[PDB]
Amino acid sequence: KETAAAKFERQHMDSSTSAASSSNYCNQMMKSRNLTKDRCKPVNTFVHESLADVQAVCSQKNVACKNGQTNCYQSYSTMSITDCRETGSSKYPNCAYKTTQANKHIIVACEGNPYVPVHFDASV
Amino acid sequence: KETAAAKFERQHMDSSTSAASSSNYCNQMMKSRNLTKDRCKPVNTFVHESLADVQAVCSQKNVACKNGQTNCYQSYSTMSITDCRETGSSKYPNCAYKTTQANKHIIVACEGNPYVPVHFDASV
Repeated sequence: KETAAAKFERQHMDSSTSAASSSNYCNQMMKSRNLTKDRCKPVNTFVHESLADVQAVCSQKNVACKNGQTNCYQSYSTMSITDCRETGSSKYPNCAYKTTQANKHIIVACEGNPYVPVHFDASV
Repeated sequence: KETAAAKFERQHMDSSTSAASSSNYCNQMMKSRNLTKDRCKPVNTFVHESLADVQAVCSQKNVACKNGQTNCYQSYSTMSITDCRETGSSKYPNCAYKTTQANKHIIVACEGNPYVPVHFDASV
């Protein structure tokens, strides 16, 4: 079992590239980050900034999460991100994803000591 | 009680302006669209395009919703939107919102005949 922080890293962090490298980026990343094992994870965002910069969001703008929790934080600056969403004829175990690159603020829920991201809520 | 389509219009449509008019836009709009009556709605997005253009998204890119439903659609083009999120010392009945303007693709769930938006899923 993963810690919540490590799960966030596995699902949402890609500091190895400044942006999605091709239209196949999501197909590749959803598979290699183990998000297509038991089901096709329907929606998932990757962040192309340093882990330090993403962790730093937990000390930025405190805002509500979509579910009403009060431990969400919005990045002061925009960040390079990639949205991955099931599309076309995606059907487990043949998952297929649309890759959409953007530059947006991210909103994450933070927990723990150290206080780090544990859930990706949205991007603006 | 509202139809799902009318609720979407009340919560998410603002064709009267090309973008949020001030930092107080969300405070004003969340109140006047009756989203602060029983609770402070934590998060809500307004779309500044014509109703026709937003309805048209139901005939655009079919993608998964965050919850795994298959009736979501992503706009081919970006749209002017405003994200409203509770912030600071927001506490019912004294709701307070952060206003964040952006240009992004929208993702909506569609239902019915006519097939129209009934839920705002996310923006990319």
